[PDB]
Amino acid sequence: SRRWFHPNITGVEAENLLLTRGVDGSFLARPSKSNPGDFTLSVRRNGAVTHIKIQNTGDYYDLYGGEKFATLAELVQYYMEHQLKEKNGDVIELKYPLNCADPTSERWFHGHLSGKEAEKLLTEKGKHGSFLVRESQSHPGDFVLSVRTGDDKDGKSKVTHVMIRCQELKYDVGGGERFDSLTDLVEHYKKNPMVETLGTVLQLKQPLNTTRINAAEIESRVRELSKQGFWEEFETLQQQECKLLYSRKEGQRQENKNKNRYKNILPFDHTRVVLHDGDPNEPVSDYINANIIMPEFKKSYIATQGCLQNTVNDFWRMVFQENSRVIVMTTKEVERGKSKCVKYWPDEYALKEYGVMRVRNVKESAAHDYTLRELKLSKVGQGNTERTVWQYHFRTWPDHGVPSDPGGVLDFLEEVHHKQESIMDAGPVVVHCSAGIGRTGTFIVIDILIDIIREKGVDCDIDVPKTIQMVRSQRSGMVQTEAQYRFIYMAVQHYIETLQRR
Ligand SMILES: N[C@@H]1C[C@H]2CC[C@@H](C1)N2c1cnc2c(-c3cccc(Cl)c3Cl)c[nH]c2c1
Repeated sequence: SRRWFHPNITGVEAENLLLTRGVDGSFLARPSKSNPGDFTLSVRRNGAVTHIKIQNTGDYYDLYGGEKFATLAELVQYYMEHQLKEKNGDVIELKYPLNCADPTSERWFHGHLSGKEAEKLLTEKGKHGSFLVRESQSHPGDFVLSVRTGDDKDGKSKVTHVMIRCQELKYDVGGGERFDSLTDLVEHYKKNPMVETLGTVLQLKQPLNTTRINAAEIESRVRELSKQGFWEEFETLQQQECKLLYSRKEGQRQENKNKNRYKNILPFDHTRVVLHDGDPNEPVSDYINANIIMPEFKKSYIATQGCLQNTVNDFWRMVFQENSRVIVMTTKEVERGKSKCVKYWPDEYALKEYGVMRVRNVKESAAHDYTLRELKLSKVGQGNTERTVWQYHFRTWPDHGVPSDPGGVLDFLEEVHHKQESIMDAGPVVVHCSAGIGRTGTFIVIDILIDIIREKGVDCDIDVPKTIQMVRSQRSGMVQTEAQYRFIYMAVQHYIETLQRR
């Protein structure tokens, strides 16, 4: 599904792969592994190889001479069904993904790991059908598939080790088919499980979970990941984004095209915020580029983009309808001279109408990292509909990368949390600006994780990539970069430490 991404290939290796194993229309994507959030799309055309840069500074994937995308999988899906051009404007066709054989980004691949370590991990964390593949230590170059089976409710469970031989670049389990990569082998024995002579089915149901940690042991995990293990954990997460190609048909409708900041960054249909009670004289009045984010799908969120001038009225309709009482903005109005979050609220002490909605800005309060605006929102003609909406505008996030210290983000989220908790029956917290996926995804995930710790204490389990994958199933590409990924771990660590300091 995403075998076209090669995490460990060089540019020359990419050319040699396309020229020797590809044809015209063959393509792959790869990182620039030194430089953060640089990728290359390498494409064979007329017997030569073109390299197209994709940049991600934290907000979206920006394909040079193309469009902006929420994930590389959504990028590849878009051009494999459509549009891509060179500097000189010639069409570059993405026809044939050139598949990677490298197992390092697979959830089940542990690399160097002994049989006793694999048994201990499968014993402590595994259940029936949990498996992993590890390098062989007795027969170098070969591999071992280790699988737990049993009763998950004293000998009722066991671990089986199946030897995987590598013989001339192909892989086998001692007989039958010979596979071009470990992934093909694992996929085959996932669909067609091995059976032991005496009948046990070696069911490959789920990879062994290695990312769930006790929150108390965050500092140790961050230490191991900083030896660089954050990269591999992040790329293993990125590999699974091909499971999240959910439909975005509503956002693609002609009537909704100009309601999106970027034409291809769109809300999933199954989680989009549907706007009711619109003008009956607008044919399509139900659409905003926003998704409900419900953790492990009390506190929920709406993740959305910065307004366009023609969606400000819809944004207020959304806040009103959903009963939201707290807004987080993740960008300044302008960064690098470019509009990142258009002003949609009145000046301090002023009152404005935004279609059927009326907003008063009661008071602004400046703090070091943010500005708070106390807004009163009501429906025109209906005085008794008024409610206070507290807008927390984060203003110190750097123009590129992530904050060097998570303290400001954490203090801000602590205040936002208490505000939300103080208001009976407050609806979801709105988090937005830019495309509403990078910084927005980062703030939401931190907030989710820190809320578990706040209620359960240091002695509770957290799983950073599993949480992110759960949020990415509700809006495309929530958490854009490895720098934001590492920043989430750092924020959880700093939160745990400040709570041990008190
Ligand atoms: N290649 C390896 C990278 C390290 C080291 C061993 C193992 C595999 N390990 C790992 C395992 N699992 C994940 C996940 C993940 C966890 C829950 C749900 C989903 Cl969908 C995902 Cl992708 C993200 N990163 C991981 C890294």
